[PDB]
Amino acid sequence: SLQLVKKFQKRLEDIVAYGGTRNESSVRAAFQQLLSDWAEGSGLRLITEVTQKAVAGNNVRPDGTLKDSLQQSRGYWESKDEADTLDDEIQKKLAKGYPRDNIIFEDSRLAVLMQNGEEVQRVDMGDAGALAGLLKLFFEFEPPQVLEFRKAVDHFKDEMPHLLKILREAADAAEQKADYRGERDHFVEIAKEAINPDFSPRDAREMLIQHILTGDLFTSVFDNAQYHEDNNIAQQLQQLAATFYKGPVKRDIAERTKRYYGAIQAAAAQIADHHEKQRFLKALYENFYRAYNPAGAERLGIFYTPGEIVRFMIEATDTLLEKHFQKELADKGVEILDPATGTGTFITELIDFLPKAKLEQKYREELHCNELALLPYYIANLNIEATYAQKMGRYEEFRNIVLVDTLDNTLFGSVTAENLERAKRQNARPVRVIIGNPPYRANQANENDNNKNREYKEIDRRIKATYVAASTAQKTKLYDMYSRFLRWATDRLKEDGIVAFVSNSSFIDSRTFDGFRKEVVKDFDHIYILDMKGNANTSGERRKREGGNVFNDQIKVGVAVYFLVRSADTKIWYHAVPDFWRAREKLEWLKTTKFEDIEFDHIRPDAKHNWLGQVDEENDWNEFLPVADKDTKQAKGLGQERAIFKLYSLGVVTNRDEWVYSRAEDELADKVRYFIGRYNEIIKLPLGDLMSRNWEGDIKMTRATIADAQSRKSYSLEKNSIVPSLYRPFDVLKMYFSKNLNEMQYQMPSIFPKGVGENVVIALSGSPAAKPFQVLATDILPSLDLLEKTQCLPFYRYTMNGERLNNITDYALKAFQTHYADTSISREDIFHYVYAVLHHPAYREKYALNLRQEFPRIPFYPEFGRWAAWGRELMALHIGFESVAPYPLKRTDEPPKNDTPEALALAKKARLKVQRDAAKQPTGAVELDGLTTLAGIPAAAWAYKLGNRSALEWVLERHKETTPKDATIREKFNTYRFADHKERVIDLLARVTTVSVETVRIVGEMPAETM
Amino acid sequence: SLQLVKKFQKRLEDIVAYGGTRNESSVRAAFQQLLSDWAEGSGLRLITEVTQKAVAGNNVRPDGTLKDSLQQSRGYWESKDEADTLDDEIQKKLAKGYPRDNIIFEDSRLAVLMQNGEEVQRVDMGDAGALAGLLKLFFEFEPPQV
Amino acid sequence: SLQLVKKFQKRLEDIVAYGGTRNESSVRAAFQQLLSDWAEGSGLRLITEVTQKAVAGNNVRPDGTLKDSLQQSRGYWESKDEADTLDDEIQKKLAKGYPRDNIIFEDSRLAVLMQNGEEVQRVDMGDAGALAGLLKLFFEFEP
DNA sequence: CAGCCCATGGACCCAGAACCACCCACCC
DNA sequence: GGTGGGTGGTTCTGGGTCCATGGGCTG
DNA sequence: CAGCCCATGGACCCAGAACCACCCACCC
DNA sequence: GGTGGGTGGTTCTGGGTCCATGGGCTG
Ligand SMILES: C[S@@+](CC[C@H](N)C(=O)[O-])C[C@H]1O[C@@H](n2cnc3c(N)ncnc32)[C@H](O)[C@@H]1O
Ligand SMILES: [Ca+2]
Ligand SMILES: [Ca+2]
Ligand SMILES: [Ca+2]
Repeated sequence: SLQLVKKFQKRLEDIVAYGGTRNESSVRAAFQQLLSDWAEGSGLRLITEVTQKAVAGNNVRPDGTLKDSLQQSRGYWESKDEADTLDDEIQKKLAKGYPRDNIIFEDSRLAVLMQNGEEVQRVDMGDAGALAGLLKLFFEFEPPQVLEFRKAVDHFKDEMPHLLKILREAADAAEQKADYRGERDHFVEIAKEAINPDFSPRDAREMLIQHILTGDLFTSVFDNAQYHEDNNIAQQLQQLAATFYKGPVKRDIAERTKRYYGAIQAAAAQIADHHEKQRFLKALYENFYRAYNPAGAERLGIFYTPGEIVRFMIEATDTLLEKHFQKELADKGVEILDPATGTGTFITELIDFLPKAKLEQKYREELHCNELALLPYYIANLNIEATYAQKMGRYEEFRNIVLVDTLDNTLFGSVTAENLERAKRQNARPVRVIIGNPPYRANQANENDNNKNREYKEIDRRIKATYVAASTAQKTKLYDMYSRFLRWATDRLKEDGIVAFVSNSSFIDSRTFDGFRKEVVKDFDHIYILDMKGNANTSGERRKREGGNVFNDQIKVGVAVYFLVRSADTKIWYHAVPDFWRAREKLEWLKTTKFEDIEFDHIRPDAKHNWLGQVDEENDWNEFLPVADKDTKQAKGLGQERAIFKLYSLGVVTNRDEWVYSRAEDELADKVRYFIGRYNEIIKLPLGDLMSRNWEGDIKMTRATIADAQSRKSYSLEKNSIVPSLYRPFDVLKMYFSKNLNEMQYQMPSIFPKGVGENVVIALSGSPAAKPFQVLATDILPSLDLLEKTQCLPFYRYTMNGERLNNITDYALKAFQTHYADTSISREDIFHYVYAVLHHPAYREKYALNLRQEFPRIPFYPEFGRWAAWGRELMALHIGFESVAPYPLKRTDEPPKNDTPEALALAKKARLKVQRDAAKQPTGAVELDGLTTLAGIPAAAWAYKLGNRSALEWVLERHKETTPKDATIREKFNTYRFADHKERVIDLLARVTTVSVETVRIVGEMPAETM
Repeated sequence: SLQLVKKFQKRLEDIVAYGGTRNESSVRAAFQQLLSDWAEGSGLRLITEVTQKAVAGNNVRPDGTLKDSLQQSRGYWESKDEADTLDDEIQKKLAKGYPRDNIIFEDSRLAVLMQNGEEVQRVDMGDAGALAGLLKLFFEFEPPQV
Repeated sequence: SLQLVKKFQKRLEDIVAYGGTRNESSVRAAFQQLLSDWAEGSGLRLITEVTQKAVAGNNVRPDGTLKDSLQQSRGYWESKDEADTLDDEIQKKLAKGYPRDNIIFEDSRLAVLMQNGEEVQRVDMGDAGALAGLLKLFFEFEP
């Protein structure tokens, strides 16, 4: 520190005042003591006159050397006399071979650092600032050896499958034994009451692999072999491993795994700081699952939390412990649990935070840990004990970690009687801080994956009685593992506690989490949210604002560090991180910032318990509802009718778009044919195969199929079911509209009967509108992904054995007619007028948050006929995008590069792409393929935007050569070539170009007056 | 004095644990520190290696030279590597032309204080209480005028 | 025969262990040796990266160029990285004007032989007896 | 109660692009 | 002698989807 | 036989001794 | 500005003892 620099300057004058000596033998003693006191802080020590060898060999003698604990030099020092010039003698000493890696050439007047033969800092001495800078840089230089431990970490991160194959082969060939087969069926039984109630023989094989793999690395890379001989869990498992890992077999496997473990153990031996070796502990923790069992990596959500977030989350809880309660982390009674410990970074950084006096009492019985998987548990325990050795002194077994399912520990942890009673003492403790990082998993990829987060009966029961109870959300996503951990944390916490978790930022603002907030403010006295954004399941302008991910761009969900204190009305404090920041900036503001120095802005919850997105009320929002909650649910009793349209619908959902959304008529029939057949094969498959999904995933089986499959309800093709369907904006596709395949129809056969019917619908968007609110009047069967949250308001709702019953309810007609004193306004008139107002830009501009949360209340604007006629031109030119006469574009062809058929075929590939300028501006040119370029698109045609993508861009993206995400369709049914849809794409573009310009014209005639 | 001597010990093991050498040049950093720190509070200062003259010679060079605020030498220290037998390194030293007015002859685990013409008491450096008593006298020795 | 074929595999396995790199730059050395030896043993050679010129006038560079005594070309070898669908990189190479007479488009896992313009054979390069078959055919394809 | 509607937000990854090193043909 | 061009490797950086699955309700 | 006599080669240290490295006090 | 003494590491290298302990006499 600069304090030490000042002390050295006081010793420099003392030597030339008491001794009055100007000899090198006496003017250097000051710097000797200075480096010595700085070094003892870093972890090295300065040893004088170490005779070293030079490049020539001549024994040289740098006056000092920064020796390590493995006696390796991290640097050197050559003090010369105050008088002699340094730059000349630097170049004369260096000639004899003096070191150049990290030498501080000093002369009791000027200190220079030549690092890598390179002068970096020539700080003239006698400095109250940059001299401290110099010594910091010197004592923090990276040894050439640490950058190789980094290189070897990455290689192992990529030759892990090859190494794991060896261990996999071993465990299969051990199943030939009757000692393995007998003991691996008793492991399963003891582990069908402790960690996994569905412990499979293949889960026991996974544990065996992890135990052995980490055993070889713990004894070499980390030198701690005694860990496995002491850890209760290891012993219960060697009982199962030394059944096959013995004598010859043991030697064979070990010598076959050497061409992978070798290098890591030849660079991990030349570094001697555990904090650097922790980078491999993390790497192994994650990579193993991604190279072996990604199914586990999903539900467990194995991930590492960057140190910056952890350290912030520790200092912030310490600076809140005296604020609302009255204590300090290093007090007595601050029992800090941490469910979900993973690599242990939440208790290793706590050890480093705690002072080196009370640490003993805290390490012994106040720091607690909880884990479910084996690899994380082992890594965490070893890490904590090694951090204790680096901080306090003599290794002392951490005896507070456990292997229990936290959400189920409410005979848990019975794998070892030790961990059982360890989790019993944990349960009995009065815990006060609950810090940690929960899994944010919620739902599986596709239902052919077969991976649901274990239903925690006890824990989800209180969620149902608390978070879910208040939330009236039609869909319920409050059963997320993050919210389950929150429930467990609030119930462990007795009184005066600080739950600090980092999780998905959906809790702050989601229709689903509207009631979570309501209940959470009752169980707490102060809430301190810190939105770190970084959401990536969004597109367009939104993905820009969110920016980089505070989890090293490894996840796509939003992240928010929240601290809910309970001093036992609340005060919701909030600080959104500046938008458009990248990840490395976000994780720097989280190291260089103190919690008490951020400026939180009091949020006062609204009636709907919405924290963000607070609707403004000064606006004239309340007008004429298009559909109301009770217009769709009216019991067909004319009277409660309270809006314009009555029964509205939603975009068709299928769940098997790989076997339902195609271009050609028979192309779909073929994908569906194989299905209608393989479902019928899965049907003849046993009742057990139907009950526990023991069949094949060649075809997309969603819940409906899995169920009519259990009832053995064979299917059969009805060619009538296939119907033209507008998949995306201006993209007419085909679709098997049947009850067999499509998961939810949403009263679509009541709006568009039997796929083919004649009602004209207006597609709208939903709420909250993630993508900008959009409007598409369509006459073709729609899709849920056509517009953002597609919700279709129809015009002539049909009935069963019935007919076009006008939809605009009669109440709406009367109100409109009487208001404009017309008594002649028709249903079409209203329809068209509504479309014009919806399209009106200033309408959705004034009502921004009003529209993204409830149904767009259409205002009664001064003239009716004017807007009715506006929305008439709009309607027609958007219901007939394939008749609108084209706009004259220009095809400028060219020849292929060479004459090889290979080049010609590669020049027929859909390189469909917009041609943006050096300033991201479309030039009005679309490169169709490598032989044709269409140009002349007007710039006003790029303006019309249905979502986050212009109408023209939609057509290109919906005709690009994409590879199906299914394998059975990437091999037998991928037949779409840009060659098939060549001139049809050009034809579509020409007509859509005209449509785009026309829309802008009509929408421009509309003013800025907003009723 | 007692806590200070109990830290000279720590930084002795540290020279060998970090460096890995027992050559005199490197193991002398611990005793240097101890002496200088003790002298600071008392008022004096150990200025290391101040070439001191001799009765018979061109010049000699002690490795420690307590020099007071008025540049006057009142005590010295000559280190020793473990290899040499300290006693015979003493006669070798006090023959070339080394001072005897006040000098600490220390090896690494045993130390004598030849003070003003005669040895006082020989103490081992492993014992904190012993080295304390002796260094006190190296620092509480004052000339006759005082 | 099969001995030299097995030797190639051994060499490649040492490259991905003593260096750890599975990049072709280092892996090719193994196949370079195998092709050069079977050749000398059947009256030929494997001169490496000899720039050929295409009909369109592109100076192409195959990784190999089995040439014979009067300095004429008889075959051409081209090895792609073990980290790409081979049947995709074959097209890219041929679309620069790559020779189609007798070319071994080979990735570390599969070896495809083209002659005139048709895939004559594709073998798992791991099976010793199978490669031994394909390699012999390439060295015996006479104009 | 049991099928049948109605939600609603979801722990990354991989193609280009820039660019770099090395050597070869080809202007110089 | 440079230099642009073939071959190959190494970092960045930009940028975004259909569909699972519990509640609420007819019936 | 016990208790005197007669052999007969022995699994290394080390004290200088150069000799150099650094560097301060003295001749240049 | 050299330039040797003077302290310290460093690595060669030349050179050389008293005395155990079985067997054969041996009284
Ligand atoms: C994000 S990781 C832990 C994070 C940790 N701070 C780190 O940096 O590695 C989530 C971990 O929670 C553990 N875990 C413990 N109890 C769990 C439970 N009941 N449900 C899910 N995961 C649990 C899993 O084994 C998994 O390794
Ligand atoms: Ca020096
Ligand atoms: Ca000395
Ligand atoms: Ca190649």
